[PDB]
Amino acid sequence: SMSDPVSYTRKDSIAVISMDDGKVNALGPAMQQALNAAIDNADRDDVGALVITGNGRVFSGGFDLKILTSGEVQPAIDMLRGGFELAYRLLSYPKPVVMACTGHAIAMGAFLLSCGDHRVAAHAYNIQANEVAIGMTIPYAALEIMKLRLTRSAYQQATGLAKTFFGETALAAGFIDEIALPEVVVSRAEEAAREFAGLNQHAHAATKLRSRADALTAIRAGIDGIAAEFGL
Amino acid sequence: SMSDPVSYTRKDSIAVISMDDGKVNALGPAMQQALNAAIDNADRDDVGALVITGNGRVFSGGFDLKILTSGEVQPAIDMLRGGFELAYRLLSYPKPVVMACTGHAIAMGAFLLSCGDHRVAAHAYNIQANEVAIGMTIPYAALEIMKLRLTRSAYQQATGLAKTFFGETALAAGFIDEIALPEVVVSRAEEAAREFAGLNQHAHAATKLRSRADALTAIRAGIDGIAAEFGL
Amino acid sequence: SMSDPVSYTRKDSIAVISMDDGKVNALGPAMQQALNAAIDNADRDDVGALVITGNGRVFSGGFDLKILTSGEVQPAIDMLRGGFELAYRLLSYPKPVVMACTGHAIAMGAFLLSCGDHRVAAHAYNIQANEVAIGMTIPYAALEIMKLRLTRSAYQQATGLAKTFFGETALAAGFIDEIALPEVVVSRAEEAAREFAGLNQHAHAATKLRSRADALTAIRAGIDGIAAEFGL
Ligand SMILES: C[C@H](O)CC(=O)SCCNC(=O)CCNC(=O)[C@H](O)C(C)(C)COP(=O)(O)OP(=O)(O)OC[C@H]1O[C@@H](n2cnc3c(N)ncnc32)[C@H](O)[C@@H]1OP(=O)(O)O
Ligand SMILES: C[C@H](O)CC(=O)SCCNC(=O)CCNC(=O)[C@H](O)C(C)(C)COP(=O)(O)OP(=O)(O)OC[C@H]1O[C@@H](n2cnc3c(N)ncnc32)[C@H](O)[C@@H]1OP(=O)(O)O
Ligand SMILES: C[C@H](O)CC(=O)SCCNC(=O)CCNC(=O)[C@H](O)C(C)(C)COP(=O)(O)OP(=O)(O)OC[C@H]1O[C@@H](n2cnc3c(N)ncnc32)[C@H](O)[C@@H]1OP(=O)(O)O
Repeated sequence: SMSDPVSYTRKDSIAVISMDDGKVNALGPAMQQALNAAIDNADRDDVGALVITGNGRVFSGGFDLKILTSGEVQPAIDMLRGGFELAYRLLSYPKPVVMACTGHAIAMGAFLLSCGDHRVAAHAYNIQANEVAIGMTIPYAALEIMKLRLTRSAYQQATGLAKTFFGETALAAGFIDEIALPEVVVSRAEEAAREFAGLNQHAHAATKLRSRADALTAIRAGIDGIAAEFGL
Repeated sequence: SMSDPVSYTRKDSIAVISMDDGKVNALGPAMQQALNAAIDNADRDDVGALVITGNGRVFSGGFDLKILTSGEVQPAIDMLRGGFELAYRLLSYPKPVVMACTGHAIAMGAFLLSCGDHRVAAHAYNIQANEVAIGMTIPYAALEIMKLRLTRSAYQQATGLAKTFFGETALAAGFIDEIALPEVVVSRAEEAAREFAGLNQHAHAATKLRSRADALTAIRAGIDGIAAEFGL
Repeated sequence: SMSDPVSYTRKDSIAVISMDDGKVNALGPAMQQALNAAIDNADRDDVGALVITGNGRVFSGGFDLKILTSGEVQPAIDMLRGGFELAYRLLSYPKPVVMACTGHAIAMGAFLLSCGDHRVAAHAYNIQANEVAIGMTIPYAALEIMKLRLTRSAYQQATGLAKTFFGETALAAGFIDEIALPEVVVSRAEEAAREFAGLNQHAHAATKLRSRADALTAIRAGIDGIAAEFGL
């Protein structure tokens, strides 16, 4: 529900964090707080791997449009910063993170999805940075998140042309790693997480950092300079 | 024709620039001048998007071989510089640029094609940097153009091995973004351009620059140091 | 055989170097020495292109596990250094290098494979950096080798998740360039090498260096600092 938008469930060697705000899983302050608290739970439980899911309608429609279009600049910037901080937290997470993309993933929803080690979606789910289409220049933090995953040509189209990807085109582009039928997206993600929990955790954590260090530093710059994009 | 190699046609929200020198659309001085004048026209008309096409035989066979093999170094270097300047102009263009690859695109023809935001070709059209095959080391400006679009492994083969791509292999590699039947390549490119004209133009222009800044600077270096590759 | 693990055969414009230690072509000191001596032969014979093959069981199972798990640090580090030096030698080789991946390629076997200009494998052959799975953090030299060839998303999974690729997934990822049936892998590699020998050799050598300079420097750093990864 809107006031209780995240659930946390431990299943043996994994933890499953599910977003369902009863709508489109907007990544506002309350959702970010709930997600950070759920990841805190995973930290305390020292789980072997993390699964993050959306609901039956979407993975996430991205940042909360209401806060963005409210005329109040500061809450908007804090929300953006918190969202990209969460992305940074997941990208640098010391356990394997598997995303269960259970519906469309748009804008920050797509950026968030792109922070999983392994991403599972169904063929019919749209993944898109629609920012340019609706009149927003893509923040550097979001650009660097996408740049880490998208092929060179997909990165060009996804950004400048707000291109929509799905299924085989998303897989080819690097917006997802695996396609499954809608009814087994979550199950496949859990199965994958259980497998990755069998990897050596220390080598995994060290290796993923080595494979991402440059992007993490650029994302950090994008987070810290976010206000400056808007002249604040 | 050879003396009148470019046409410019405004269609509602787009402008269509067509190369047809009656042969292989060689990118010599007269062609570059005509293309720059056509883009000047688009600038004055402030169109929503640009389509650039070849003729029924090729997109372009690249730089004019006659000028290259004439024994006169300076016209050769000026032609190269002008060609890569045109590439830079298109890559940084503030409106969406759609390439209608209406036949083969070889060497500078392929480099030029790689400057469109969206590239449409038919399955049978060869796209190739044949430089290494014919005894030329690829200029840095051309390397950086390709590096921005080609997957890591395609970039290796396209350069060092002068590999030819087409259709599905070109799409996979990042030498094109869309495949269409020969008879609708131009129509599909126009349709795409009309769509992209509906994107927010300011966000598009800003975002494409952010997504290309490093490549643009490297291409600029390649242009400015072009003479130095040949010890001049 | 184990004591005579490499053969060198000149065929017209190419040389064929075949690994067969009677087992899994482990890249220990004796194998590295034999390979370097075979490449020395190719240097003296000034061949048009190089083909490197495995045996009927594998391309290579990577570094010699016995030396790695012997409790003696220095032979282990020398072996690693020599292996990555060989990789560097092949990546910077002035003639086209074609890999005939005649079976699985695991860990350094996969890193070695990734040093060919053109890589041919059969659909059933596994290619995997299994380091994270078995408890090793991937060395920087190996990371940079893979980074030069793998798509952005394949690079993430191949490293942090020790993902196994094969056939179409290897081709898509950039772990190979061509798939052939097992019985013609070597023949196809030879045919390709003969073709590449027809490229202009000077332009090939210059162009491949330009297309790899950054990676070569990073690999060199990884080689020279290899001891430092282990605090030596
Ligand atoms: C850099 C940063 O990313 C900056 C930005 O945020 S730029 C803005 C990017 N965000 C968007 O444009 C929003 C994306 N939303 C969507 O694409 C679609 O709504 C969707 C695919 C998620 C859902 O599609 P669809 O099922 O057709 O539902 P749709 O009719 O569009 O809207 C569903 C409801 O959710 C609301 N909603 C949708 N997305 C929302 C969001 N991000 N925040 C708040 N509310 C949202 C709608 O206003 C509508 O509300 P209502 O039922 O109470 O009227
Ligand atoms: C860094 C820079 O890129 C440096 C360089 O330019 S390196 C040189 C790269 N360019 C080339 O090698 C040229 C590429 N050309 C081609 O690949 C092929 O000609 C093509 C695919 C474009 C056309 O193929 P095809 O239809 O078989 O025509 P083909 O017989 O080759 O030649 C067509 C005619 O155009 C000419 N021509 C072809 N390409 C030309 C070019 N770039 N400039 C001038 N003339 C050219 C031919 O000489 C022939 O002329 P003719 O009819 O008057 O004799
Ligand atoms: C950074 C660096 O890469 C650091 C590292 O080396 S980390 C370690 C990475 N290496 C490995 O884990 C080894 C990889 N090996 C394999 O994956 C598999 O053995 C293989 C696919 C190559 C062969 O599989 P399979 O046919 O099932 O044979 P398998 O039963 O595993 O072993 C075959 C035999 O070769 C041995 N062997 C396998 N790989 C070996 C290696 N790299 N070195 C030495 N011996 C090896 C086995 O111990 C066994 O020996 P035996 O017949 O005398 O008992």
